[PDB]
Amino acid sequence: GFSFEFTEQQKEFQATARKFAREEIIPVAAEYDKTGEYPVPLIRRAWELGLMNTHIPENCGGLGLGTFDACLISEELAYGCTGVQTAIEGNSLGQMPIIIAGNDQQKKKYLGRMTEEPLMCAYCVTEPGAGSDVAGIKTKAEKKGDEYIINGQKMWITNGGKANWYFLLARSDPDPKAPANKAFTGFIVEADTPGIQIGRKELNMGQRCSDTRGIVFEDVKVPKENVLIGDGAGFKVAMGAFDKTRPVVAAGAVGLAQRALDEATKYALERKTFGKLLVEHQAISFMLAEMAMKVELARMSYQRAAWEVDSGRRNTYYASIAKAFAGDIANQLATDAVQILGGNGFNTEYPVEKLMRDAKIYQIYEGTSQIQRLIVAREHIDKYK
Amino acid sequence: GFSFEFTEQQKEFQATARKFAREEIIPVAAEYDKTGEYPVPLIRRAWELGLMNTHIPENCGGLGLGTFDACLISEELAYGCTGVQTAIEGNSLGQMPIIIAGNDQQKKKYLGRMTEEPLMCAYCVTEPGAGSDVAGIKTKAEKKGDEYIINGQKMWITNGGKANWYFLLARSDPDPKAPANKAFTGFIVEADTPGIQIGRKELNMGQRCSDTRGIVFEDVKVPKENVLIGDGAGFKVAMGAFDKTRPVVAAGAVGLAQRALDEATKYALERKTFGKLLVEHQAISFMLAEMAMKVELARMSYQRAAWEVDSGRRNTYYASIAKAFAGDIANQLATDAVQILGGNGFNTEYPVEKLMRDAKIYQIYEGTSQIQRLIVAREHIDKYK
Amino acid sequence: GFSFEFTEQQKEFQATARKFAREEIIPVAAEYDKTGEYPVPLIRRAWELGLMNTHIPENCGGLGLGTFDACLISEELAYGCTGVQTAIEGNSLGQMPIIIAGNDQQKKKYLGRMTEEPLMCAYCVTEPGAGSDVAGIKTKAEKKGDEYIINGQKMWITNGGKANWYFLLARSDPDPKAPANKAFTGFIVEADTPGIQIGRKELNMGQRCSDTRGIVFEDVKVPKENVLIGDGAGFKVAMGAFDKTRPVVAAGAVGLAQRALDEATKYALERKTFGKLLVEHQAISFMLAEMAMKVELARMSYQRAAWEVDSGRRNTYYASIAKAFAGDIANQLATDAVQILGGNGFNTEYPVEKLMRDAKIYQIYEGTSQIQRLIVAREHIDKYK
Amino acid sequence: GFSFEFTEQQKEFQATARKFAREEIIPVAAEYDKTGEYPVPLIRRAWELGLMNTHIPENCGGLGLGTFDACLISEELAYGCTGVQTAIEGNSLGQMPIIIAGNDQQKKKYLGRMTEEPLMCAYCVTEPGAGSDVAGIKTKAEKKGDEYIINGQKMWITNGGKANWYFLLARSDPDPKAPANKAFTGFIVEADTPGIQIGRKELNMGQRCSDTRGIVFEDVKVPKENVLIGDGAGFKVAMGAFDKTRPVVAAGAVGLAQRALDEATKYALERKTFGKLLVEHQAISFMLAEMAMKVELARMSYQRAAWEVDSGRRNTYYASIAKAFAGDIANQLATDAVQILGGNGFNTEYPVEKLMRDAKIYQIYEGTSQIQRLIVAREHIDKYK
Ligand SMILES: Cc1cc2nc3c(=O)[nH]c(=O)nc-3n(C[C@H](O)[C@H](O)[C@H](O)COP(=O)(O)OP(=O)(O)OC[C@H]3O[C@@H](n4cnc5c(N)ncnc54)[C@H](O)[C@@H]3O)c2cc1C
Ligand SMILES: Cc1cc2nc3c(=O)[nH]c(=O)nc-3n(C[C@H](O)[C@H](O)[C@H](O)COP(=O)(O)OP(=O)(O)OC[C@H]3O[C@@H](n4cnc5c(N)ncnc54)[C@H](O)[C@@H]3O)c2cc1C
Ligand SMILES: Cc1cc2nc3c(=O)[nH]c(=O)nc-3n(C[C@H](O)[C@H](O)[C@H](O)COP(=O)(O)OP(=O)(O)OC[C@H]3O[C@@H](n4cnc5c(N)ncnc54)[C@H](O)[C@@H]3O)c2cc1C
Ligand SMILES: Cc1cc2nc3c(=O)[nH]c(=O)nc-3n(C[C@H](O)[C@H](O)[C@H](O)COP(=O)(O)OP(=O)(O)OC[C@H]3O[C@@H](n4cnc5c(N)ncnc54)[C@H](O)[C@@H]3O)c2cc1C
Repeated sequence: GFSFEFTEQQKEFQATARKFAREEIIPVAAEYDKTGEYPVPLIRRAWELGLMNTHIPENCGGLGLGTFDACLISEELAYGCTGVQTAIEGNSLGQMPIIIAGNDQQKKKYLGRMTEEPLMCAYCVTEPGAGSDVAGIKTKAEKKGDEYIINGQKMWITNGGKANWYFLLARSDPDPKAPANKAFTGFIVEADTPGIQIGRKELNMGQRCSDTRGIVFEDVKVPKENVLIGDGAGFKVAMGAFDKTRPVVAAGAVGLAQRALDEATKYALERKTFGKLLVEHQAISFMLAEMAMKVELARMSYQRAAWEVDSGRRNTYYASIAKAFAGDIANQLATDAVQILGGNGFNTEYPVEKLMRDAKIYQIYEGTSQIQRLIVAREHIDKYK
Repeated sequence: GFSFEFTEQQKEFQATARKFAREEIIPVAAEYDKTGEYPVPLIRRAWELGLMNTHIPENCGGLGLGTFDACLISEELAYGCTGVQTAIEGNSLGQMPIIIAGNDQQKKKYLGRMTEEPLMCAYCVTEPGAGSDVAGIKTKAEKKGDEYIINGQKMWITNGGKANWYFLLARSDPDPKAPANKAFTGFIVEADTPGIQIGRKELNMGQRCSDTRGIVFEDVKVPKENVLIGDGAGFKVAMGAFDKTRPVVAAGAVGLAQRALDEATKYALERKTFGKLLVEHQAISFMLAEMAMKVELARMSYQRAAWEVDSGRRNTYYASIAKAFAGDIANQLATDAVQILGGNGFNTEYPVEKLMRDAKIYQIYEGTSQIQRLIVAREHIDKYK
Repeated sequence: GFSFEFTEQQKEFQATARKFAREEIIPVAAEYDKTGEYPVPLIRRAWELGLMNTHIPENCGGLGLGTFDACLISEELAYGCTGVQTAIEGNSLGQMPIIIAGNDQQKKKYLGRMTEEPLMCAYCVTEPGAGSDVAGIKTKAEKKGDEYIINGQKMWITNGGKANWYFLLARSDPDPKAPANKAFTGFIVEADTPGIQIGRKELNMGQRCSDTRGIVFEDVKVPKENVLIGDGAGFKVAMGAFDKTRPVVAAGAVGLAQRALDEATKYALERKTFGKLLVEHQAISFMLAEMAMKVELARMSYQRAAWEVDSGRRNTYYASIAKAFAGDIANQLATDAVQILGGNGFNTEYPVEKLMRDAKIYQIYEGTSQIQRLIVAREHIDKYK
Repeated sequence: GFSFEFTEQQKEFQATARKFAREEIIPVAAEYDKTGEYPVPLIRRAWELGLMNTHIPENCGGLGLGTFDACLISEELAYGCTGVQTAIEGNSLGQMPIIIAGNDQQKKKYLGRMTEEPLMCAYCVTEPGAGSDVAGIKTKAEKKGDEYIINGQKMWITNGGKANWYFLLARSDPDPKAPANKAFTGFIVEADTPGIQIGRKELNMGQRCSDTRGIVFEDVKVPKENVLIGDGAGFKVAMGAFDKTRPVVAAGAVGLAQRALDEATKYALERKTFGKLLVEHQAISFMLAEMAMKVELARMSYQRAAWEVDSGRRNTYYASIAKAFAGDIANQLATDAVQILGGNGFNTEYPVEKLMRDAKIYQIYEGTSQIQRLIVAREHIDKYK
């Protein structure tokens, strides 16, 4: 029957993640955000505690955890800080295509190294000319004997300057009229290959401690063995990685919203205006109640999506619902929390403004809200045929 | 661990409820709403199928089902029609205080009769002067020997003119300064007792097939044996019945929203404007996607509340969250569905306008949205102490 | 410079309209809505006071008032009742094409009769197959000598069963690929012409005292003199009547919202819950403040649109903005007012539920909200070319 | 009658302000925001063009413009940059109490200096312990012979480190039970007086080019001639300055929203996704239409408030409505504009993220949204007595 109770192992994972977050990430998150420095010690500590690369199977040396455990761990880490959590989950996002569409040789070679030492990997799909239209990318992969020549440029690549290897999606079919199901090929490109020109670090409004760079490929030689299932099969692999990665980003948004709610409540429990405690004004109490409702609903949505994908079904409908709702409620919670603190909320010495700046990408990256609504509408309509 | 899978018995209950609803209630719901007639045959059929009085324990002849099964059955029935579902759930709402705070004699006497024949019961708490302020009622219960003399009037009583017996909450303590925890007493009052004057049927905007009447009590003699746990214990019983009844009304709102979404989608799949199908306009598709998201979130919320109360914990926080969110999304879905059908939506020969009229009470009765937000804020604040 | 002060004549018109509304329409509006009877005495009284057919020029015997005065009068009448105001403004809506695109003979013949006696006219454009897509109508007008043969059916015609003559828009060009600018012709069709089959009165959710019927045309002979500017010029006339009619319906929505706000405030000033006046709870006060803000903004928007059209400019942008915003805020205000009254709000003996039922058409008829947003987006984009 | 047409002088002022903004402020606004430097050259240029200190009467050497002209100028400047506009309007905010409650000597002495050279003034009311509760300030002013000794600290003072003199509000009455109407006194305190300790520059989320500092007063001697109307009259002066200053900040929010809308539209007119221009997707077009509607409504609201105060009436109701609505729509427009640009919107090399960061204070300073709703509710309720 229905159940909303964690297992003992999941409880242990949640306790470890919460302890690590609230005892390591929080004391230094503000400094890392202010300086924009890459949190190498925090990433190493997360790797040591087994909070990173959770999806790697036990055969390759990983823990082989499901998406539910990854979601709860990512929620705790995002409660810690969203930039650090994004940097950590970039590894899982890059690894997912290799895990789901890789043979034994590729899996061992490109995941045992991740298990042995705290390395990083990226997910190079987005281009300057097409970010939402995945079929609109123009990076070309030309086959030359036993190698592929890749030319093009990618933009907004998380861990672009820190990754050990990249998952690259390029258009193998030169025919513009070729269908998207047979035109794109996935590759495993090492970061040290000649011809890769990593661009400057991009400065963003939020999550300033994470590394986001543009990458330019110029006559990069990729061996034939570093190809996925085959030519023209890249698009399906890229689209199938989303079904397992979207609940994680939804969980991160939920954790950010939970942090904002905690800060707002803790501030409202001590501030006094008009001779009464700030929580004794009905407007503030109703605001807090609505924030709590949104947080609980978003958490339930992402947990449902994670359980759905973990059970072997397709969770595109639930994953899109959870991602969209979490992205919206994260921004709403962040702005409400900034409103609650008043003038101190607008100041940079209080955590709420950082959360407000960080919450914006959850409506942009990993599929914008409009794309999520498109997917939800398509699935809903298909349910009526 | 977490699970979102029904049991086989729950699947059978859901199948029976859906079949009964969509094959009996729907063909006659419009006529019953238009004429305002009490749906006696539908209530009898629901009683025959075991879809009514589900909370009665097996000792008294009932099925002894949990609130989860009641919630799913009520969702299916509300998909059928909200007026019929409200009339059916009035029995459970009236019976809940007797089930949770009744001795063997009272339980047998006042529940075996419900099991044997399709009788009805009501829940008389609300007064013309105080509906939300439960502590503000002024019906007085004066003890005279081995009987209680009750004087006062109640307003907005579901099944007021059809109930076999009433659950009455009256203020036993005449001291105005007495605390609410020791001032109110619950009673089991039969409908045939002299001194009970049932008023005229009230005409409402929606759910016009349900019976809602005001009741006037004038020197009604109630035997001492028809009293609950004791004098001054009525308030806690009344407040504890809510923890088990609110998920049911939330499920009813969810079912109404699901009906509205189904009607809107089915209409949008055939209507053509500007040379394209009505679902091919991005505005309509986004509207449908948001409606589906709201429906799924509300369903998950009420299911979580039902599971929480079924596990022995206190679910006031989750029940209030589910009730508030379902009440809001029901009205939003109803008005969006009326918008989708255009001019035909405003007409009375299409089901959407009836749903829009019916959806309003879910933000009013069984605790208004403001009271739900008050409860949610109180629980959230208590979680931080 | 800028000014927000009425003229003395406009103040006199507003005073007369408010007095007539609040002393005649309100005492009988509930009865007319409940019985669905056509308010003939109220229409006659409005005609006697000069509150109807305001756009007729002084040459034809009318008052020759601008759209600003019509807007304020319609706002007062809609504060009285929306059904009566809709029945009254149907005359102006039907007459506007004749006023703006009629020669002296047609204007005299078909407006002097309106001036002399309280007659009615309708606006037959919408068809069962296309209501929003005006270019999608399929009523055909075939020229036969000095007459036009018209075949087709219209749906949702205000004053359909009471009009003395109709303004009919039909597709003269049989070529499906013909542009909309040269395919439709406008006609002045008398209601007594043989071949016109008025259908049954349609029953709607709100404004039940207004007459809305479907009309079937079967070989109706229209003389050549009853044609507007010429063949293929009907579409531009129909689209230009909107620029002068939309502010009036926006004003009606504003008046309905003002009525809802007045009822909610007057109820909240006497109701007491939890020992305090209902207006002393911050939630209720904030709700009332937001309602007042919305009412004021909508009033300013429609007044701006009326002034813009009265100054000789094109006000499509402002008219669409005002119509959309007023339509939204009317429904929001109505549902908030129903929420404020609590259980009494859901009852039919209080005016708020009638306002909630009536407010829905302002998001449907005279251009749905989606069409208004389309027009606003088109104008906004054109401003950037 | 009603009019929405500017005068020729107002058109000239608007043209000058728009030219200055879009040719001087925009090219350097990003650099000033990034470095946090005080825009001295821009302030000097605005002073030279007569765009600063507009409220000073012609007797003291000012232009003697009404609040309408100040509102339009501030809207243009805020379209330029919100930080520069805030720095400029700080002078008007500080000067307003002196203008409305100053004798000839004080007006000449403390406004002729502003006219002669580009000096700055501040408005010191807010304290660390009470920002919204103006009656809750605790800065004490003790009279000692012909001087006042002032002790206390102020927080969030615009132009705190750059002002030539301050308007200080202090509690003269030491009795805690004294009414607010007779307990506070206003002072004109020069910035060079010994005992004034200007704190460090505060770092905020947005408007980082404006100077906001905390000020500590320690035994500051203020001569008796630098007092306003008298002891206990400070509170009314402070509350009356709001009626003339709130429309200006509302206009600034409107200008920021207009800038966001312009950027979003200009980007959407060139970006192509899924083979179509980004403005050809109905979701984006509807978003733009709603943004334009909000901008127009907010502009009309603030213009109405400015005209109302310029006509000699009290505009507290309209000023609060305009301030609240403009503050809300500014944030909504900013976040929608960031959403439209997608990934580029989150980057710091595009203007939208700066607007999103800047828009937050319009819901915080000069009266938070909750205080505005309180004022609107109070005025609305008083209208019904
Ligand atoms: C901090 C950050 C980190 C990132 N990390 C990664 C990473 O690791 N890997 C990676 O591959 N990418 C990454 N990205 C890129 C991200 O995935 C894309 O930028 C995002 O999916 C949208 O890209 P875009 O701005 O080009 O969208 P655009 O298409 O340029 O946006 C246009 C706007 O219109 C909307 N829109 C577009 N098409 C439609 C339509 N058909 N209907 C309706 N609305 C529509 C969009 O929602 C958007 O608001 C990152 C981006 C950021 C900001
Ligand atoms: C169709 C129908 C069936 C019903 N059936 C039953 C039944 O079977 N049994 C039964 O006992 N009752 C029944 N009721 C009554 C219902 O439970 C109450 O009417 C409802 O709880 C609110 O009653 P009220 O209108 O008196 O609320 P009021 O208190 O009169 O409403 C005042 C308004 O202010 C708000 N408000 C009140 N107090 C506060 C506060 N402190 N803070 C903020 N906002 C506040 C409320 O939300 C409401 O909008 C029924 C009502 C209806 C319409
Ligand atoms: C009470 C009443 C009185 C009326 N009186 C009159 C009258 O006097 N004269 C008259 O001519 N008509 C009248 N009408 C009809 C009215 O003008 C039309 O019904 C209305 O414009 C919409 O008609 P529809 O339902 O066919 O719209 P539909 O097009 O059938 O509605 C489809 C739905 O999709 C939306 N939609 C449609 N096209 C698009 C698009 N391209 N993009 C996005 N969304 C879209 C619509 O907003 C709507 O929600 C009346 C209607 C009513 C209810
Ligand atoms: C950039 C900036 C510049 C500023 N410049 C100036 C300046 O030049 N001069 C000046 O005097 N001040 C200035 N201020 C201060 C500003 O005026 C105040 O900070 C603001 O009015 C609110 O202050 P607060 O944070 O103390 O509000 P708080 O009262 O501490 O905020 C508490 C929260 O609860 C809400 N709240 C409070 N009371 C109630 C109630 N009764 N009911 C409901 N909700 C309530 C508030 O809206 C807020 O969200 C500036 C502030 C900033 C950020």
